[PDB]
Amino acid sequence: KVFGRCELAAAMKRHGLDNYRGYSLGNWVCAAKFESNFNTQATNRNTDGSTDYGILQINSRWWCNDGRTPGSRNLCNIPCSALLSSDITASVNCAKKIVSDGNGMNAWVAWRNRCKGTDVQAWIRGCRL
Ligand SMILES: [Ca+2]
Repeated sequence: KVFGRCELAAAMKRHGLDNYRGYSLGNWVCAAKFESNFNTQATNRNTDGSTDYGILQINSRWWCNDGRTPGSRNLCNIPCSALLSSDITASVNCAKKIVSDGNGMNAWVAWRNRCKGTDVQAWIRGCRL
């Protein structure tokens, strides 16, 4: 499914993401656009053989079982496939757990490099939230 900016924003808000662990909605939309361009199916390798899945590019090295990732754990006790459905719910649940890992949203390379410390609310905006 490829979301537009606002569609995902409402979706993320509906799912409880504006200010989950103090991260406003704009943070969650920002990071998705740069992790996955809002493509719920987006997948990417990682140089270590792990794989990033879904709207927030959630990594099989730790967080989901894709059955083919060396030194990997399945901390969200979910198959990486579940992060790809047009339903963002699996992705949101794992990322709620990921952000409470104590690293916060720095879990997301793109959020840290391209969202952190910017006016993130410019991502929701003009959106019928
Ligand atoms: Ca934090």
